[PDB]
Amino acid sequence: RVSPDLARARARHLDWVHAMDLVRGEEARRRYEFSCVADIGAYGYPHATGADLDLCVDVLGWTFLFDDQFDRERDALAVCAELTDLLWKGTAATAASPPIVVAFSDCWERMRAGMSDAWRRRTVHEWVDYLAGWPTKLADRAHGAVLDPAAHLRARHRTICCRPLFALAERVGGYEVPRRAWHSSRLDGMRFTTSDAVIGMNELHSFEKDRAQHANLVLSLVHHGGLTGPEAVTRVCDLVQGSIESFLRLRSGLPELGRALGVEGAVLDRYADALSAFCRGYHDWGR
Amino acid sequence: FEFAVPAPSRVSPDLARARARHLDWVHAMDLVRYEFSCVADIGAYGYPHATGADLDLCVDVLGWTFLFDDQFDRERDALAVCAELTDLLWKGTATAASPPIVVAFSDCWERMRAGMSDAWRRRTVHEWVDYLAGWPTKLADRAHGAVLDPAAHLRARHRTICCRPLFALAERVGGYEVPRRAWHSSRLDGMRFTTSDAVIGMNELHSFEKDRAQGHANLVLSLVHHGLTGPEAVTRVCDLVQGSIESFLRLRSGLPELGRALGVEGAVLDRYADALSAFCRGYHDWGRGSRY
Ligand SMILES: CC(C)=CCC/C(C)=C(\F)COP(=O)(O)OP(=O)(O)O
Ligand SMILES: [Cl-]
Ligand SMILES: [Cl-]
Ligand SMILES: [Mg+2]
Repeated sequence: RVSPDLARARARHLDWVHAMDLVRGEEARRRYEFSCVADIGAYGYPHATGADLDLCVDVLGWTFLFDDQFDRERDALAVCAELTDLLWKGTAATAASPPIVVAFSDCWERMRAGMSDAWRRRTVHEWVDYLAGWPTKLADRAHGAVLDPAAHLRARHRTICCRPLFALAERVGGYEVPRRAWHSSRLDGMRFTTSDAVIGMNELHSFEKDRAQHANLVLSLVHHGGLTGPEAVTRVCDLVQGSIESFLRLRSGLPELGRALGVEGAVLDRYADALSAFCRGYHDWGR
Repeated sequence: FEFAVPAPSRVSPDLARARARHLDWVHAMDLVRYEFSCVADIGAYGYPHATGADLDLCVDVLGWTFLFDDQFDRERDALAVCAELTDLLWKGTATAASPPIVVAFSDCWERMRAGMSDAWRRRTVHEWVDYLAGWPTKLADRAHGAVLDPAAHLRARHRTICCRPLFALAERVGGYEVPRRAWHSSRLDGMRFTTSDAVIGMNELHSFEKDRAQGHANLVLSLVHHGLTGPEAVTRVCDLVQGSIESFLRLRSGLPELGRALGVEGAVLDRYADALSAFCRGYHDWGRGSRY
């Protein structure tokens, strides 16, 4: 599925990256439009329309443009610190703030609107835990060692940015998963297995680019597992397929979770639908 | 059950004074309204070179984590405490209205952050807050009552065991900060992770009989349920601990190259590695000797 409001949202988002001074110039605008990053929000949140869809598109595009920064290391680290302070303390973007910070704040003021203090606290923490992965990326690049597969995955569970994007699904879907359910290992496991699937797919999409330039799960498996490329790729495919099977087993336990905790079944089913829609959306967009 | 942790058995020589002071501190903090548990000793095992006020801080922080844990074993109160501590850490601010567990944490944190750089404070704040994040999960899972699968149990434990803030504490009381470019590397993060895995695994074995008797979560029990016989599950957990120690040592053998690649002095990396190993060995020796 794709949101029916994509055409308007795409054109608006291309103006927004220009207005935020993130994508400057005819060549950069064309490159950015060709990348179809301006569309993923409509695949990952296929029921969002209007301003909700704009927020999804802007946030997704922001994460791509943030990622582009690292590929001027002190500048990127300075951004991580300014964003951390904005999230932790509510410090405002200023005229001296770089475009990437101004644009994040523009997204975040919309994303936190209408959400409870509890949701804001857990979502702030997820944003900052995503930011915590980027110093690691820079340090690992400077080190130059091939990460072992498990260490690569621990790092990517931060930089892939799934958990803030799952929080965004609540914000645009119009609900908050009740606290007693959201913190359960059953739902955290659904977040974790969805993230594993998305990471695995992304590692395969990114393989050739990463090898030409960066860390990649396939390369780590070759180096540390003594696997051939084909064998390592099979291992990643098995990770994705096993993560989907695990997600489905957990999802079949949501009625019992609802009964045990006194939580309405509808909100649990809706949240699980959002996680699977994000995964399916990234998969379809990536093809 | 004994494991070949790569650090010698040692205890701080200042344990006697530190223990008696800590019991006075928990009373003055109005936390105990505990001595017999011997929790007041782990700090001298986990930080065997600390003395004086440095050791007191270690003992107080460790004891605080056990007394915080006791809250869960008034759930709305515990969540309100997590929220207040999170805001205190994030915003850089305890007040007269704060409950005793918050006053006591702030008492610890003001000593723990003293003399440390803004960079260290930022990463350590994040570690403290990630630990606070595990307790809503512990309360939710208790209310749910389902047997966690082994991987989910370990993911939850990696927050609540409180190893990462305690590794940061080793820098504070040791007198050094690992340079930023090395601290954030996956090489050192992997040494933190494998140390934590080993401590978790040892604790699951130490606690097995109690957890099963009292019907609480335990990795061995999760493996029986979702996997194994009792003995097979115990062997699996022992293999986890030994594999984590072996992985830590393989990572440690790369510290000279890390130091050369990053322009970081070899001495501070070895000192950090020794602190992680001393913590693991300290927990090993302490846990092997009444709580369980
Ligand atoms: C939204 C999710 C779940 C995943 C996307 C992860 C990102 C930001 C990339 F793979 C960057 O892709 P890109 O084509 O921009 O690669 P380069 O920036 O290296 O050219
Ligand atoms: Cl609730
Ligand atoms: Cl540095
Ligand atoms: Mg890009």
